[PDB]
Parts: sequence; structure tokens; C-alpha cells
Amino acid sequence: AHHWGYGKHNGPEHWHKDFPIAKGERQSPVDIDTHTAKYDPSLKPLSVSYDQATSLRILNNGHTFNVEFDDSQDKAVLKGGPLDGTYRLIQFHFHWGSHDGQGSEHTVDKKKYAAELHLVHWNTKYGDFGKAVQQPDGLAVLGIFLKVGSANPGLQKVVDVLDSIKTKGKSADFTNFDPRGLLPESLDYWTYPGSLTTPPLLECVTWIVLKEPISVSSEQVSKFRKLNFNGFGEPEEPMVDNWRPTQPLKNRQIKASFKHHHHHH
Ligand SMILES: [Zn+2]
Repeated sequence: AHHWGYGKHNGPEHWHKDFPIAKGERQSPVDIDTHTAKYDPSLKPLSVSYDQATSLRILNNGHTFNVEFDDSQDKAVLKGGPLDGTYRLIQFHFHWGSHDGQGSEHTVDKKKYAAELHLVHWNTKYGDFGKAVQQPDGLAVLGIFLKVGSANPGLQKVVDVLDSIKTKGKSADFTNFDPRGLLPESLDYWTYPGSLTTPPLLECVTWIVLKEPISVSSEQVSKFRKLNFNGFGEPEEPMVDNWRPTQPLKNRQIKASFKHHHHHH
């Protein structure tokens, strides 16, 4: 059974006891210092091809909710940018706060957002997700910030079903969801090598964090907070503040796909 979670007694500062890689050299999330994250003209444009994405179900796993996809074919794939090869979309999930002032995992010049979306993809050369997570180039995660403002129609179908998966272990059918509705206008991004942000914290991720946030209304984010960490028949623990703090960058370089206002040359 997992001891780990987000509370005082089992949260991120405890995770290294069961997962010593928590103190590794390539841990995520990180703060993105936009001065030092330099433009790299070697990076190719990102290709986010979700027109054939096939969603299957939505699940409360006790630490977030996941929308799962059929990853048996190259329907919904991420390619280009820093990536070698083709990465299949397997699921997306979110991290959010107890209030609108926090909840993202990555920060941008120390600024937090109300929530962060992670679209998780695995490298097709390895045959399945379980194999891919064992390899440094196994996963690519597209991270997208959520900024409070106008309601986002692309999120509404997700929010509308959350009352059916309130507690850990509950799932529901969730077909025909189009993840194209969760992408901002611009695909400008930062990229760096890192890790899963939950246990087992494996250093298997090429992170691609988009510069432009997508909108979310305060009401929409509030529905995330109605989910529960606990399972049915247990005392209620609101699912809030399911984000890991930023971790030391160590010797890594964050690269920008675009010229930022803090760059010069
Ligand atoms: Zn995540």
C-alpha cells in the first residue's frame, strides 16, 4: 500500500524515504527562469496531432483525476520539438490548489498558476507505458498552465462529469472528448529533462511546458476542489494542493523554442 500523498505526514518532503530518487539530479517540477532558459534554434516545431484522439474513461486515482485514452495506435501523438520519434497520448490529469493563487507544479520566474494540465505520452519504440517509464527517453509530458479568467469551453465536458468520480477509485465512461480544446493558440514552449512529479518519481520525462496558459473560470477550478482524496466510506479529505514544489535544477539546461523578452541575442 502507498504511504505517500500530499499531507503533512506523507507529502513531498517524505517521499524520498520510499523513493530515494526524489533527491535525484533530474527531478520535476522546476522553476523556469526565463533569462537563463536560452533560445535554442536547434529545436524543431512541436507537432501535436490530436485529431484522432480516442478518450475512454475518467478516473479518480486518489491523488488527481485522469482522462485515459486508447493508446493502441498512433491516433493522438506528440512529435517534433526536442523529441526523437513518436509519443502516444495515454492520459491527461491536473494539479490544483486550495485557492486560485497556487496549484501549478512548474513556476515561471517564481510565479504560480491556479492549476496545471499534464498530457502524458509514451515513446512508441518501447511498446507500452510500463516499458517506457523505465527509460530516460520514455515519456514526453506536455504541461499547460491554467490561468483564472473566462470559462473555458474545452474544459466544460470534463468539469461536468466530476461529480460522478468524487472519491478515490471511482471511474466513469468518458468517450469523444477532444483534447484539442485544451491547447492554447501558441505552441511556443520551454523544454528540459526531468521526472514524474509523483512517486515513483522516475527520471524518464522530456518536459515540454507551453508558454501561453489556457483560461479557466473560478467556478470551473472550484469543481476540481470538490473531488476527494479519500475513498467511499472513509472520512472526507478534499482533493486540493496536489502539487509537488519545485525542485533543484542542478546541472540541467532549460531551452526555449522562442525568443523571450528576457533574452537579448
Ligand atoms: Zn502531473
